[PDB]
Amino acid sequence: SLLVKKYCKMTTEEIIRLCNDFELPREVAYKIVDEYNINASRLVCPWQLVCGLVLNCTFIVFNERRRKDPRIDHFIVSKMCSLMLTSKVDDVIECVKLVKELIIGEKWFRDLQIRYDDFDGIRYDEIIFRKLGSMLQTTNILVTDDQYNIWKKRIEMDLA
DNA sequence: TACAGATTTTATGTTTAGATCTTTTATGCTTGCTTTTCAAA
Repeated sequence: SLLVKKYCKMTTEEIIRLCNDFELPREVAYKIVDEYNINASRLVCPWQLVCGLVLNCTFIVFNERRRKDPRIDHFIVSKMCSLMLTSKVDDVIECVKLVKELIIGEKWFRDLQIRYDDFDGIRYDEIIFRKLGSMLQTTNILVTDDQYNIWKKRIEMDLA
């Protein structure tokens, strides 16, 4: 288990290797590098911080693919347990929640949230009406128009 | 204007809501010594 190993040694090359197996953009990868570098002397297990950083960035960058396909959300963490050498998935989401405290309110995290238009899993135009307590907020008990359209196209493909 | 009746004026008592100051006690800061877990060899 890579999350158990205390005071371990790592370089930026391993960080780029982890960030290139998730196909993140390069600026986000160097911001992950800088975020590890400004905390590197004070982590009991730096792989905990790195795991939370890449998981929180890969939730944000592919928010549209996660919206149109939830199984990607069941893929990515299921892939990353293969890289942290852990069988249970609870420590990975614990890493996500523990790192989430340390980067919320940071300027680059907020700019990433703005430019991908992703604030805790939804766009601004939905979160403003859930914050206002609107009765007309787009609740999710039906399916969206894009999901309905791609499902209708897929079922018309498999009909003939 | 005459006068009964209503309202005001002046005068005081009853009860509650709150302000200020005094006395005693809690509380936090400082400084010097002692124990204890965790980062590193």
